[PDB]
Amino acid sequence: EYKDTLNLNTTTFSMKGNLSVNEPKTYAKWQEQQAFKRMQARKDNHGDFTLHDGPPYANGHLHLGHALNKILKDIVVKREYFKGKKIYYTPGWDCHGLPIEQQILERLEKEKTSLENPTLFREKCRDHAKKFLEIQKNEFLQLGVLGDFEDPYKTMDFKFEASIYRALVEVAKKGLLKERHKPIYWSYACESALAEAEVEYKMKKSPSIFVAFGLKKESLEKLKVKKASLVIWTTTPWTLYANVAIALKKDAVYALTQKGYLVAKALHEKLAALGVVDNEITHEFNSNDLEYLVATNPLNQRDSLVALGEHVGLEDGTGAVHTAPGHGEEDYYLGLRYNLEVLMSVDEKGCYDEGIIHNQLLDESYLGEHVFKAQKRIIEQLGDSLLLEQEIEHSYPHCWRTHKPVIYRATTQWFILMDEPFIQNDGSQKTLREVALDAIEKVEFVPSSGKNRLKTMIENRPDWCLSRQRKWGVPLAFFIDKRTNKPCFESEVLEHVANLFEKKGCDVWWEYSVKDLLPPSYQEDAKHYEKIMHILDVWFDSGSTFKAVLEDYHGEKGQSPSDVILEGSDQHRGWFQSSLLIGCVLNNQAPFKKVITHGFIVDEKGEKMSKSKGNVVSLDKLLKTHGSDVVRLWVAFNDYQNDLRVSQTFFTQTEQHYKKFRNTLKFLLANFSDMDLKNLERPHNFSPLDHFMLETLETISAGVNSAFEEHDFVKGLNILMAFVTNELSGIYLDACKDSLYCDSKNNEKRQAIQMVLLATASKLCYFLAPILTHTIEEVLEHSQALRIFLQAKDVFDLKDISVSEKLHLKEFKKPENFEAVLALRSAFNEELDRLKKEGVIKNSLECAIEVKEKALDENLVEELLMVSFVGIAKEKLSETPAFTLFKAPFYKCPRCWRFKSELENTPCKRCEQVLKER
Ligand SMILES: [Zn+2]
Repeated sequence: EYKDTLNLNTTTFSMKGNLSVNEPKTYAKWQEQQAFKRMQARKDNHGDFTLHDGPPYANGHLHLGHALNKILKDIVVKREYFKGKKIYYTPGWDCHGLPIEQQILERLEKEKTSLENPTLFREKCRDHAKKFLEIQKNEFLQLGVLGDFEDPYKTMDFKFEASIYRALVEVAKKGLLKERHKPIYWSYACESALAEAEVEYKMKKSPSIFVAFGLKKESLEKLKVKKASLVIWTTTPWTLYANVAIALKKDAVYALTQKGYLVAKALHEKLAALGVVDNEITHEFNSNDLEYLVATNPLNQRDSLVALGEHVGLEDGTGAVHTAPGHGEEDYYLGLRYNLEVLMSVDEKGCYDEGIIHNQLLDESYLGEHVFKAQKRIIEQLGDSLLLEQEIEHSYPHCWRTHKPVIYRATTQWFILMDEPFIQNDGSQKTLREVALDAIEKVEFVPSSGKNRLKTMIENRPDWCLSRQRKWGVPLAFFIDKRTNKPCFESEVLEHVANLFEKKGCDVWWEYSVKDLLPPSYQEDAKHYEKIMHILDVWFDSGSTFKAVLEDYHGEKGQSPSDVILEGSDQHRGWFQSSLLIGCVLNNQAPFKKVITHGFIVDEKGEKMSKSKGNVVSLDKLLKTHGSDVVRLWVAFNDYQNDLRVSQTFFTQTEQHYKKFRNTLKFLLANFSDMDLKNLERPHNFSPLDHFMLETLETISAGVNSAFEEHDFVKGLNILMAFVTNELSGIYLDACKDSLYCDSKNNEKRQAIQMVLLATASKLCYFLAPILTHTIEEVLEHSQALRIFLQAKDVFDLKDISVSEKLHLKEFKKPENFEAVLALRSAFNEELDRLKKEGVIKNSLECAIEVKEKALDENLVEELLMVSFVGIAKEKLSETPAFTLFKAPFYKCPRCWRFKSELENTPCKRCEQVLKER
């Protein structure tokens, strides 16, 4: 055996990643050495790139969805860094979010206690946010992400609270912040108002009842019938107490049945089929003639006005709608239109209050009962007026914080108005809805489809309720002047308070007297002013991050508008929309130029992960099992715009891809490890195969770069993997192994191969660096030749190199064309496959080929087909229109194993010379 006379060609870079052990060391080093600050300080930075982090709640450990999000951000930011830009990426945390306060409250309830002191409760919430911000920060670093994690933004910083308040001041001074009284979403479970982003729709069972309201004697006399009762359909028996009207569709036909029921003619057939009313119609009336008749509520005997409603539908129900201004927004406006009572005797806890007694709306026995709990008894009380009871399922609004169903209560709250013209920064006049719709058209969405989701919501959304009733957050800190009963928006007052918040934070709103909160010049008038104590919607706070982070730091944490924001596609309903709206108030544009979205992490079945469902995979477990580089590759190598399913099969597949990349890098490093570095300084005579590989490398590099530019990491990785698998491994490394292992170290053709391998490794490192950063750091650590060739101490010194310049290639060189020779290779491999099956030969190297097409380069044919001889021999094995195959007319060389030896067990001519080398 001559095995030990070959070139060793080994590298210290290991085939095994040992990721669990090695990655923590890399990430710990990047922290100690301040790699992100070093990236920002890079002297040759050219151009700038800002990614503005949307703030996760400072509560709980990270889940897989957080890791997906931060990994994608990291790939995007690293790509821009390696392109040569100065990067701005300050991660941040939402410290005032409802989860923080809900968690504290649940703990106190679990501990059989409560905390009623505002300053101390706020302190406990801050302490909780501090704890989980640190935990999450360290968990994010364990993913190998780089950003300003040592100087994150935090909504609970006093400066940040002031920035939020100053954003609210801008809204107020532009005339868009106004008090309104109307029914809105009300969470009884947390005694607070809420808006759309705080609601989760869930299917819920409900009573579904048809109720007769008999017309009064005098109305029957006017209509000229003996009996008539309008039938209403409702899923909310709990609001029947607050009925003031029955609304009909204008200019529509109502049918009166033989038994005396009055319903829309258009719905009679359906209603009679349900058994709600009898089948025989006796009279038809126009709704215009029914308006101003009066009926009797069967629940409490009160009058109910027959009214005409705008757009009463005839698709469901009966065409007659029980109208309760206190509990329905459309109902409210109809009530006001007819100057009717707004009956609302349900308290902040969702219970009937003394109003039902005072106004005789409902029996005293209901006092203190929760509206949903009373419904069964209410339905029983309806007696013969209940024509049909069903149970249905419908999509119903739930308070996301408490998971409980919401109700609606007429209440006075603060709103940002959507359809109120305001003065634009350019002097024109537009509503916030108009500005937001204009703004969206100037934003790039990835996927494109995301634009339509947000646009539709902005087209449809109502005024935004800002005021909340809770124990933690930023106060809506304005004074009401008791002399005018209106808010004080005087600049000197607002700036005074904002300044106090900047220095001391918002605890002063609770602790200071009105006098102390006012400027010196108002203190005489302190007695006239009373604090608003409502808390701001935290969706407003987070929608203000652009102002608090990008604008208020004047560019030091990135530009406003940001270049990119990147979050879950559920943020169209959340942070994207709130940030859009606040940006449109302040700047009349979006505070972002581009939105990239990802889907959710789900189980192998595609279902969402829940503790209850038992299908939760912890991030900790995933990372320990596979390592961060594998998890990162799994993100990048998949369709992250849609849901990503966690299963063993998919992780196994990603592991196989990681292995192929790592094994290829190892082979390259091993095979240029012995090259004298003096080769870097000179041109080489490259072979046709060398040139084909370099030209291929250039073509695929352009393709990967294009795919990565459009955030299509799957497309780019498939290009890279095909190049690695097919042209590089399949063709180039197979052809070059004989030279690499068996040629003299002095051999010029070998040195030229090494230079190609060096260029190839260089491009692999550049394109993989955003994704497998730890692994490429490790590559460079193990390869002095790569560090010198790339002029890089470490991964942060990588740049997109010009292989042409680095290899001294000639500008006019005509590209190779390997179509003919590759077609011959394919045909030969097909033939060889068949012969192997027949047991005729075991290896291509056992063969000689005589090619019919004499145009082809014979050295190249030998390399690509891996035969031992090109030309005619004696023992024919097979023939085709293209070529004849024969047994090679030589012995197997004991050293290189090619059939090129004239004598048995004797080194071939090449090998003899290398063995004798002095
Ligand atoms: Zn040999």
